[PDB]
Amino acid sequence: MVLSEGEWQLVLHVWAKVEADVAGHGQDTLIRLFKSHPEILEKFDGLKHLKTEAEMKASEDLKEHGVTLLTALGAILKKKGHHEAELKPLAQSHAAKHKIPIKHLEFFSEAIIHVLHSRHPGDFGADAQGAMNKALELFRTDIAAKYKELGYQG
Ligand code: HEM
Repeated sequence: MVLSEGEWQLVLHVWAKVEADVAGHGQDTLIRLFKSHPEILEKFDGLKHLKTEAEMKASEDLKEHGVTLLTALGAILKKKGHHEAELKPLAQSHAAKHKIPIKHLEFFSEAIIHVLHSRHPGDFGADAQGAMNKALELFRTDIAAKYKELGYQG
């Protein structure tokens, strides 16, 4: 699967809205993800004690995790599929002690898509929704192949 130049443009146009406030988008995304999938919070050794939305919003560690995640994802998206160099260390990091199943990356993808619908509907119409679905699917497909190269089936 590939994305066209037009699909990439839609993806990066809505991503520019995320970049206007990376930390806030990261908090919204992670809080949504952890409420929807408490098992995923267990994969973050330093965050797993957090329970209430106010406590999660107060956590500097959670905020930093959201910035790390979204900054790395933005760099990957701006590679427009030519992301082998970025995905290889990311696969390794996610295949250390806490293996991150592909399904958790899919749940993450659902969370960021929800945040985009909620925050930026004017820049997240039908065509942009389709393109973002495909961009995150491509990321997950290619990560899965890099997992396998390292001996992790995902
Ligand atoms: C459900 C989703 C995810 C979980 C549970 C998760 C979990 C983790 C964990 C446990 C590590 C630590 C490895 C270590 O301790 O050395 C890590 C590292 C990292 N992850 Fe994720 N991750 C997720 C999604 C993502 C995504 C989507 C991205 C970017 C596209 C990302 C970017 C990074 C980066 C850059 C690092 C290395 C920097 C650091 O250690 O803070 N993560 N992740």
